[PDB]
Amino acid sequence: HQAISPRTLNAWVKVVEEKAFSPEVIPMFSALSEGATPQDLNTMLNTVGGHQAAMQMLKETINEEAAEWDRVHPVHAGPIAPGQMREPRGSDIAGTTSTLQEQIGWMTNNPPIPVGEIYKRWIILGLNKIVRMYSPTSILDIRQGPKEPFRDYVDRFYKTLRAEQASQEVKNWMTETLLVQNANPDCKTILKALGPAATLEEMMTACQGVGGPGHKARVLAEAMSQVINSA
Amino acid sequence: HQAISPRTLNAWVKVVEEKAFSPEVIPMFSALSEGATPQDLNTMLNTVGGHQAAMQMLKETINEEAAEWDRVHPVHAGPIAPGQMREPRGSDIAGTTSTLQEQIGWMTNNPPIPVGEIYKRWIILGLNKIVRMYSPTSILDIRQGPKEPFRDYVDRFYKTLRAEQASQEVKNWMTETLLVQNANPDCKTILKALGPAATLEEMMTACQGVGGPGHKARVLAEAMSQVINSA
Amino acid sequence: HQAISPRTLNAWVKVVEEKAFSPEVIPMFSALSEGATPQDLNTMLNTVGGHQAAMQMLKETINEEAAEWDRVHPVHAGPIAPGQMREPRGSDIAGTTSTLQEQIGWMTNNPPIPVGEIYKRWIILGLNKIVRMYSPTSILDIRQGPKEPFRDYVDRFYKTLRAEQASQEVKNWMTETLLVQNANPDCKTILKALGPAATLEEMMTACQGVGGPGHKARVLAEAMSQVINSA
Amino acid sequence: HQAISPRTLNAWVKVVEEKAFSPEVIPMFSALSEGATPQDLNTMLNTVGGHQAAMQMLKETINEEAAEWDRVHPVHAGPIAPGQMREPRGSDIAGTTSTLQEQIGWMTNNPPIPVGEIYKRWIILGLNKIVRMYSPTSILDIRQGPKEPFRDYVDRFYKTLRAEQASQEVKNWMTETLLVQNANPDCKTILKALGPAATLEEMMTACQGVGGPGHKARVLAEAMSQVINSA
Amino acid sequence: HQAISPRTLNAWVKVVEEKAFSPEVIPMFSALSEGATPQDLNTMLNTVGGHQAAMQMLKETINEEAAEWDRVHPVHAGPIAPGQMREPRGSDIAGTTSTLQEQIGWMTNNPPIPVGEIYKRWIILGLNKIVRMYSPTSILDIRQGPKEPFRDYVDRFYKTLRAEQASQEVKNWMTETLLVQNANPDCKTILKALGPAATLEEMMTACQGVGGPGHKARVLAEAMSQVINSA
Ligand SMILES: O=P(O)(O)O[C@H]1[C@H](OP(=O)(O)O)[C@@H](OP(=O)(O)O)[C@H](OP(=O)(O)O)[C@@H](OP(=O)(O)O)[C@H]1OP(=O)(O)O
Repeated sequence: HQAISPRTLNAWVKVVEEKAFSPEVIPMFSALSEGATPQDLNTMLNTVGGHQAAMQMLKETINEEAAEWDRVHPVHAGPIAPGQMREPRGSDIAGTTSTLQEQIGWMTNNPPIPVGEIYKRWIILGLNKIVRMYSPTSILDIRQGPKEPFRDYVDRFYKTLRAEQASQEVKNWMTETLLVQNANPDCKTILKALGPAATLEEMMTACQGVGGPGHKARVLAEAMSQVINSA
Repeated sequence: HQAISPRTLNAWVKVVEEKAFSPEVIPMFSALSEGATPQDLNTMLNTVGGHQAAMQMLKETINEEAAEWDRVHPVHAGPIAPGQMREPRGSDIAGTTSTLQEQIGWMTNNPPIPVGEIYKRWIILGLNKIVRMYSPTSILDIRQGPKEPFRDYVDRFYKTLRAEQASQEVKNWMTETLLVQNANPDCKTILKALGPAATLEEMMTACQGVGGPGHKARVLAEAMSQVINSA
Repeated sequence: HQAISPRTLNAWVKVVEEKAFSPEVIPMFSALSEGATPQDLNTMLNTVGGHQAAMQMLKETINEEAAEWDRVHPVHAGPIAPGQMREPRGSDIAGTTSTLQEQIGWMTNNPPIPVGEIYKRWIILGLNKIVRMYSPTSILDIRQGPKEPFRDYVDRFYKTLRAEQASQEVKNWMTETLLVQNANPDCKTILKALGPAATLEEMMTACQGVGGPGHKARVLAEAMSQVINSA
Repeated sequence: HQAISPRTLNAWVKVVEEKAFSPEVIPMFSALSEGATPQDLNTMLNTVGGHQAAMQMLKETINEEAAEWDRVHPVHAGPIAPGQMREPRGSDIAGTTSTLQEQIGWMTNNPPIPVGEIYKRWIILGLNKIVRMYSPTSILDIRQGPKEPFRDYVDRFYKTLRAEQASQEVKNWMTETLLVQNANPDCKTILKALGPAATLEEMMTACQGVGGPGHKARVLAEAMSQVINSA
Repeated sequence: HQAISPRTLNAWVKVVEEKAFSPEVIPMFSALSEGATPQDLNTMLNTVGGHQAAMQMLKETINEEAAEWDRVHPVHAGPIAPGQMREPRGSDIAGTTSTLQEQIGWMTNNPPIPVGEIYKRWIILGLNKIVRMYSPTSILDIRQGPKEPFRDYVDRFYKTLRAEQASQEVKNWMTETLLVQNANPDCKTILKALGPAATLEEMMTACQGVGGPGHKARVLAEAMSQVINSA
């Protein structure tokens, strides 16, 4: 038995966190899981932080693969044998309903049953599906909607920034730069009307009125003022 | 067995209520629960008042750690009569399906199984996740939305006040200082138009028409008249 | 032997990377290494990515502590074969010249020798020294010197960016918003006159002459012309 | 023993030279070394031409992995002569202190010790580190410093060209189109005034005085004359 | 054996940290180490924090004294097993190659060998040399060089402040009242023009160009304009 080492698992986690789910994660995984048991592969998968939608898609793909294996490979009545090794099922290959001893026995039996390799193939199918379909979210993509309240936008921005992979200084710089930048024009003009030294609460109070009756009437009157004056 | 004392439990409760879930709770916990059985740790956790979201995240982390323990650690189906002590499961370490005597036996038998230490590590992981992800709400954060009715804002304000950790006089001071200050400009203009001695019912009646047809027509007409008289 | 779990080790790594070496790492380490062997502690220390200066200072502190332990504690001349084990030394406590079985034997023998606890104390002393003395480097701190060539500053910036913990999109935004901003005034004037659409190669070509005879003559002539025109 | 074929090894060398150390080298390496002994992997690594810094980082990563393997895996005191082989160490897995026969015995014995697979994992970790941190040098990146003498820049350019992978005609075209282009403005002015037919010796003679007292005085006088004539 | 008490050792540490290495440390040391073994003397010396240069000079003096003792005192060839002990050497007196039991036996045997007294004399000679030749560094002595970049001076200032023995509030006050004051005139002019409310990053940005072509040209132009206007 050669269980996955802390350095290898950490390298896998850093690869996933640095490349998000770019295609380059597919080779790295295959390179960091050679000879791995299904338990080691499950440890690799469960240690990933974030990307909950991607892991959900991966779990769905693994479940479909296990169901297909169960369909194609029938169960046996289970007669006793001198070796008495039960035939693995989809859950056994996925490691959900099997122990490390059972996986090792299957992998080192004669003839061998490479449950680890089948599970790797399932995980690679899921990873390819993730690469095709999943697009990671970023603090750079958090923009205020045309009618979204400024408080809701600030809450979304801070929720995304809390899960962002960056240092605290970088996160403070992101707050100083992108929050006002990615606001909608109605709130952005008010924010620019305020000084650059305004604290968060002052911006919240300033934009608390955007989309209300008073602000709507004020902007409508300001727009009509130009057309009246030009006439 | 030195169970947790009422003084230590009370001190933990005050630490949680005073520092919300700032990083400072992690040392205090580690200092107030050394040598504690999983039952004592559960008693410490369940005594926390409020912070239901943080408690939910902590429970999710604890369940994840227990599931990972169950996955990695196999369960033997053969009972042994000499030294009859079952191997703890994840829920047994978490104290959900284990008794105090069983936890003491695990913490005392040779070789020791530090169920309390493992549970404490799981709780610390959950607390670190809470510190990273959880932001407690305060009465200072209850602001009226631009399109939110004043009655709904008042209901939210009083619901948050009822859960605020403060004395009654402080709560009345917050009611008299923050309810009008943290309202949207459309309602705040009407509230300032009313006298400072206006009651809650008068304040609600005055703002009952904000966002309605009459109030919107009135503000639009006021803005139009201002810009027309400017010309 | 309750060896450190993959999730605990990964959580330690993320704590170190997220908090750099702020004091908050000290409570986490103590909470994540309770009951750990010197081998486990060395595994936690060796898995830290980056912060080479901090790890060097930690290793120096550990070496001083081991040397002091060796100075205070003398060796024994005659080994006791029956029912006795070798007395640990500084390197044995630090795990450099010790095996996991020997460490477990020391912690399990009566009377116990808490080699893990002594090593934890040494590591905490080193971590406190790091917190006092070490300041991490950031991409935000990379600024062009008054006389530094623009190529050298760009090389330093890109090295720090490659070492930075961030997503690729965030790194691209960092390059787009930090490289020109943190340049010196002599290069910043040319970069701003070049336009926002300029590429990196165009920017380096435009600043290739800053500090050369022609650039110095040109800026001196501009200043002289201004002061003569004022006269 | 399926030793690496000359065509496979040459294809690996061409992959490394063509792609530098882009991520694409990782899938190819794993594809070209599957089933390889540590000796074959060492032959693959040692045949790489150039990229001395990248090979140094790879060797450092391999050394760290071997040291960690030695730390985790203790040695055995008493050798077993009948029907047993020496347990591999970090250097044995890396192939530094191991022979091909011992490697084949390890990957063939029951239970197998996949020394080739472990060494492949270490090399893949090093390659990932290279991909993250290493940027290859190119003749296109050789530029004259603002105060660098033209002779030194020409020497650097010709050294890089000698190290460049290109045909002799292509290298001549690079000399004819890149040396003058990537010179600093002070030298570029003189080179352009010299004419396209100027030889290398003529260009180096013409720029021999850039940065000297006479050249600086002349350029300062030209700028001063321009600004005085404007007045 | 009257080993040095924790209060005595801590008092010695406070004496060194308060008086730096003024002559006053010599009477205190002799008063705080009377009757001490070489081990206690080494514990007193090694616990001193900071003053690395002074400790280096002290160790050099101790090594010189040990070498002179070894030169003057020859070794003995034939050991005397019954009723005799090894004759101390220079390193034995210094405690480097001696154990506490041997030191006590030397200071107790008849005739006594005052290894503690000899080592005290050596340490006193080293301390006298330190008082004569060593001057401690202070945050008050950190000044910007006439040509030193402002960033380098800020880095030196913050390193010295981190190494300074003061409270955090005192360190903040030192930063607020010493950084600008001890800057060179070229940077001080810009810092004063920036205003007292300027932040550290703003101050570094404002002084990023001092010593560059533009700043030199501008100051030369200002001086030239002044003298021309006088004419
Ligand atoms: O606030 P209400 O009195 O109930 O009227 C609203 C309002 O239209 P007006 O302010 O022009 O009267 C909305 O404007 P927004 O707040 O969304 O900007 C509009 O929504 P849209 O202009 O975006 O479509 C919506 O619907 P609609 O104009 O289609 O009628 C309309 O609702 P009602 O007049 O039906 O109540």
